[PDB]
Amino acid sequence: AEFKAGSAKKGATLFKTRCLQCHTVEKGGPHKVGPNLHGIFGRHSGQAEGYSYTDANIKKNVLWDENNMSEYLTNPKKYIPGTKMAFGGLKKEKDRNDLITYLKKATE
Ligand SMILES: [O]C1=C2[C]C3=C([O])C(=[C]C(S([O])(=O)=O)=[C]3)[C]C3=[C]C(S([O])(=O)=O)=[C]C(=C3[O])[C][C@@]3([Br-])=C([O])C(=[C]C(S([O])(=O)=O)=[C]3)[C]C1=[C]C(Br)=[C]2
Ligand SMILES: O=S(=O)(O)c1cc2c(O)c(c1)Cc1cc(S(=O)(=O)O)cc(c1O)Cc1cc(S(=O)(=O)O)cc(c1O)Cc1cc(Br)cc(c1O)C2
Ligand SMILES: O=S(=O)(O)c1cc2c(O)c(c1)Cc1cc(S(=O)(=O)O)cc(c1O)Cc1cc(S(=O)(=O)O)cc(c1O)Cc1cc(Br)cc(c1O)C2
Ligand code: HEC
Repeated sequence: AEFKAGSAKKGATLFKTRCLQCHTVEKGGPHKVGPNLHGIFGRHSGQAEGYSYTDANIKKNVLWDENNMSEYLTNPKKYIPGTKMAFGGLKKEKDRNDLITYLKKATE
C-alpha cells in the first residue's frame, strides 16, 4: 500500500463509527474490546501496556507505519490470520487514507 494524506475530518467520522467501539486513542486511555492505540505508529504489534493479545498478533510483530496499517485495515484477518479483531476491513483506498490521516493525528 501507498498511504496518501486525506481528510482527518472524514477519518474521524470513520474512526468514531467503525473503531471507537473497541479502541481509544488518547494517552493513558483504557482498553475497551481492543487495545488503546496511543503511540501505535512507530510501535510493534502486540505491545500496548496492559493488553492481552492473541499469539498471532504478537507473533506478527509488525512495526506499524501508514503503509502496512493501510494493508492491515483493508482486511485484518488476511494480514494477521488468527487475530481476534472482529473487523472485516475497509476496501476503499479513500476510506483507509482518511482514517489513517486521522489516526496519525489522534494517536501521536
Ligand atoms: O465530489 C465528489 C463526489 C460528490 C460528493 C462530494 O463532493 C462530497 C461528499 C460526498 S459524500 O456523499 O461522500 O458525502 C459526495 C464533498 C466532499 C467531501 C470530502 S470528504 O473529505 O469529507 O470525504 C472530500 C471531497 C468532497 O468534495 C473532495 C473530493 Br471526494 C472530491 O470532491 C472528489 C474526490 C475525492 S478523492 O478523495 O476520491 O480524490 C475528494 C470528487 C467526488 C467524487 C465522487 Br465519486 C462523488
Ligand atoms: O465496507 S467496504 O469495505 O467499504 C465494502 C466496499 C465494497 C463492497 O462491495 C463491500 C464492502 C461488500 C463486499 C464484501 C466482501 S467481504 O470481504 O467478503 O465481506 C466481499 C465482496 C463485497 O462486495 C465481494 C468483493 C470482494 C473484493 S476483494 O478485493 O476480494 O475484497 C472486491 C470487490 C468485491 O465486490 C470489488 C470492490 C472493490 C472496492 Br475498492 C470496493 C467495493 C467493491 O465491491 C465496494
Ligand atoms: O473519480 S474519482 O474521483 O476518482 C472517484 C472517487 C470515489 C469513487 O467512489 C469513485 C470515483 C467511483 C464512483 C463513481 C461514480 S460516478 O462516476 O458518478 O458514476 C459514482 C459512485 C462512485 O463510487 C457512487 C458514489 C456517488 C456519489 S455521489 O455524491 O452521488 O455523486 C458519492 C459517492 C459514491 O461512491 C461516495 C464518494 C464520495 C467521495 Br467525495 C469520493 C468517493 C466516493 O465513493 C470515492
Ligand atoms: C472490536 C469489535 C474491534 C473493532 C470494531 C476494531 N478493532 Fe482493532 N482490534 C480489536 C482487538 C480485539 C485487537 C487485538 C487483536 C489481537 O489479535 O490481539 C485489535 C487490534 C488492532 C490493532 C493492532 C494493535 C496492536 O498491535 O497494538 C490496530 C492497529 C487496530 N486494531 C486498529 C483498528 C482500527 C483503526 C479499527 C477501525 C477501523 C479497528 N481496529 C476496529 C478489536 C476491534
